Amino acid sequence: MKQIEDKLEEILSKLHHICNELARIKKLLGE
Amino acid sequence: MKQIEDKLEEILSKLHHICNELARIKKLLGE
Amino acid sequence: MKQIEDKLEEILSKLHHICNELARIKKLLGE
Amino acid sequence: MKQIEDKLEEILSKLHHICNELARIKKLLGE
Repeated sequence: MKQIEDKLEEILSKLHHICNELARIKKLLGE
Repeated sequence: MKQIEDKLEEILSKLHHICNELARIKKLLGE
Repeated sequence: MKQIEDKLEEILSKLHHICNELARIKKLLGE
Repeated sequence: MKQIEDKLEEILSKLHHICNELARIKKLLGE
């Protein structure tokens, strides 16, 4: 269960790179 | 194209909301 | 904790609409 | 544009992998 709670944070971090990346996509699509 | 952008903006907003959801399950479990 | 385990599934389902939607975007970007 | 598509394909593959990650935390907790 700190097993769980720390995978959950790794998932968080990856979800944030993802959001960074859709936003950058969105920025290109826009130029 | 304004419609691809609008979707991307809306995907991001559903991401961010899942990110909040998840950080809170992280909260809980750390209890 | 079935509280937790069922939010986790709602999150799953939303992550799947998301993937459906990036793929459809990707399909438009491609025509 | 082939590069937007390639990214989108790669975001989706990181999603799908988070989806698997999460369904398994769901597994665990249902124990």
